[PDB]
Amino acid sequence: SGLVPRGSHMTPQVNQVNLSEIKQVLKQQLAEALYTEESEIAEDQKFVDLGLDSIVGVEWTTTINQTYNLNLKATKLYDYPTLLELSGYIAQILSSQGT
Repeated sequence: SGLVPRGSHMTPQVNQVNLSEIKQVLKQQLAEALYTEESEIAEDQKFVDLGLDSIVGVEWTTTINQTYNLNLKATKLYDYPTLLELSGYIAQILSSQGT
Protein backbone atom coordinates (compact mmCIF):
# COMPACT_ATOMS: atom_id res chain seq x y z
CA SER A 1 0.00 0.00 0.00
CA GLY A 2 2.01 2.99 -1.32
CA LEU A 3 -0.93 5.31 -0.47
CA VAL A 4 0.51 8.28 1.43
CA PRO A 5 -1.54 11.53 1.52
CA ARG A 6 0.81 14.58 1.65
CA GLY A 7 -1.63 17.31 0.55
CA SER A 8 0.05 17.75 -2.88
CA HIS A 9 -3.27 17.09 -4.65
CA MET A 10 -6.66 15.52 -3.92
CA THR A 11 -7.42 11.78 -4.37
CA PRO A 12 -10.19 10.71 -6.87
CA GLN A 13 -13.12 8.33 -6.11
CA VAL A 14 -10.88 5.40 -5.22
CA ASN A 15 -12.97 2.24 -5.54
CA GLN A 16 -10.89 0.10 -3.17
CA VAL A 17 -10.57 0.44 0.61
CA ASN A 18 -6.95 -0.46 1.48
CA LEU A 19 -5.63 -0.60 5.05
CA SER A 20 -3.92 2.79 4.74
CA GLU A 21 -6.96 4.30 2.94
CA ILE A 22 -9.10 3.42 6.00
CA LYS A 23 -6.30 4.54 8.39
CA GLN A 24 -6.14 8.08 6.96
CA VAL A 25 -9.97 8.39 7.00
CA LEU A 26 -10.19 7.14 10.62
CA LYS A 27 -7.75 9.90 11.67
CA GLN A 28 -9.91 12.54 9.97
CA GLN A 29 -13.19 11.21 11.48
CA LEU A 30 -11.71 11.10 14.97
CA ALA A 31 -10.02 14.53 14.67
CA GLU A 32 -13.38 16.29 14.54
CA ALA A 33 -14.58 14.08 17.44
CA LEU A 34 -11.63 15.34 19.57
CA TYR A 35 -12.12 19.00 18.46
CA THR A 36 -8.80 18.96 16.53
CA GLU A 37 -7.17 18.39 13.10
CA GLU A 38 -5.81 15.04 11.84
CA SER A 39 -2.59 16.85 10.96
CA GLU A 40 -1.60 16.71 14.66
CA ILE A 41 -2.83 13.12 15.41
CA ALA A 42 -0.42 10.17 15.43
CA GLU A 43 -1.22 6.70 13.99
CA ASP A 44 0.39 4.86 16.95
CA GLN A 45 -0.73 7.32 19.67
CA LYS A 46 -3.69 6.37 21.82
CA PHE A 47 -6.95 8.21 21.18
CA VAL A 48 -7.47 8.25 24.97
CA ASP A 49 -4.20 10.14 25.49
CA LEU A 50 -5.50 12.84 23.14
CA GLY A 51 -8.84 12.79 25.09
CA LEU A 52 -11.00 9.94 23.68
CA ASP A 53 -13.46 9.05 26.42
CA SER A 54 -16.34 6.63 27.00
CA ILE A 55 -18.88 8.99 25.37
CA VAL A 56 -16.85 9.94 22.26
CA GLY A 57 -15.76 6.31 21.75
CA VAL A 58 -19.38 5.07 21.58
CA GLU A 59 -20.51 7.72 19.09
CA TRP A 60 -17.34 7.43 16.97
CA THR A 61 -17.55 3.62 16.85
CA THR A 62 -20.87 4.11 15.02
CA THR A 63 -19.60 6.53 12.33
CA ILE A 64 -16.95 3.89 11.52
CA ASN A 65 -19.61 1.20 10.93
CA GLN A 66 -21.63 3.47 8.70
CA THR A 67 -18.52 4.40 6.69
CA TYR A 68 -17.50 0.76 5.88
CA ASN A 69 -20.96 -0.88 6.40
CA LEU A 70 -20.05 -2.96 9.48
CA ASN A 71 -21.19 -3.65 13.06
CA LEU A 72 -18.81 -2.62 15.91
CA LYS A 73 -19.08 -1.19 19.41
CA ALA A 74 -17.29 0.71 22.16
CA THR A 75 -15.16 -2.37 22.91
CA LYS A 76 -13.27 -1.66 19.62
CA LEU A 77 -11.90 1.65 20.91
CA TYR A 78 -10.74 -0.24 24.00
CA ASP A 79 -9.08 -3.07 21.97
CA TYR A 80 -7.39 -0.83 19.40
CA PRO A 81 -6.65 2.58 20.94
CA THR A 82 -4.66 3.56 17.75
CA LEU A 83 -5.59 3.85 14.04
CA LEU A 84 -2.94 1.32 13.03
CA GLU A 85 -4.66 -1.60 14.85
CA LEU A 86 -8.22 -0.14 14.47
CA SER A 87 -7.85 -0.02 10.67
CA GLY A 88 -6.14 -3.45 10.73
CA TYR A 89 -9.33 -5.04 12.02
CA ILE A 90 -11.83 -3.01 9.86
CA ALA A 91 -9.95 -3.82 6.64
CA GLN A 92 -10.54 -7.56 7.35
CA ILE A 93 -14.27 -7.14 8.13
CA LEU A 94 -15.09 -5.36 4.84
CA SER A 95 -12.74 -7.77 3.00
CA SER A 96 -14.78 -10.72 4.35
CA GLN A 97 -18.24 -9.19 3.72
CA GLY A 98 -17.38 -8.98 -0.02
CA THR A 99 -15.72 -12.45 -0.47
